[PDB]
Amino acid sequence: SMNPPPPETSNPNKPKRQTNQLQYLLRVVLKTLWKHQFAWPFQQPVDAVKLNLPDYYKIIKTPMDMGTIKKRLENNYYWNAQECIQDFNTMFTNCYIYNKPGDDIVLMAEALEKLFLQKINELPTE
Ligand SMILES: CCc1cc2c(s1)-[n+]1c(n[nH]c1C)CN=C2c1ccccc1Cl
Repeated sequence: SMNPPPPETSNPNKPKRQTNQLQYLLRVVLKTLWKHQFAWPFQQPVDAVKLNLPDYYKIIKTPMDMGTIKKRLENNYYWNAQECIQDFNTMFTNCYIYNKPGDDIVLMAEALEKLFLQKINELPTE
């Protein structure tokens, strides 16, 4: 088994901005999820070798994680909040796609997602 390369967090010819909605995604939306007791599986790319989950990346073709999302926010990778919000949703969705209802990991994802939804509710106007 092998892990793929992680998602890129740097791309010089990608257009970037530092919008207030994007400043908010880092300061409220990501920093809220990051500190949570259930954040740890989501803090780095899934290591399918360490976990002995050789199927992971045969199933999940758009991996995403908060380690990547954090690096993207810090390295001003994004153009808009919707690109960043899409990364969060991809992260949650991947978890639900790969894992069975009632798995501990799904309960963890579901806790974080509740907060995530609660924070994006008060995303400022651009
Ligand atoms: C940090 C190490 C990880 C463990 C797990 C990770 S990532 N995971 C998986 N699917 N999506 C994500 C993210 C596979 N299940 C787990 C996992 C999490 C909690 C308890 C047990 C497991 Cl087995």
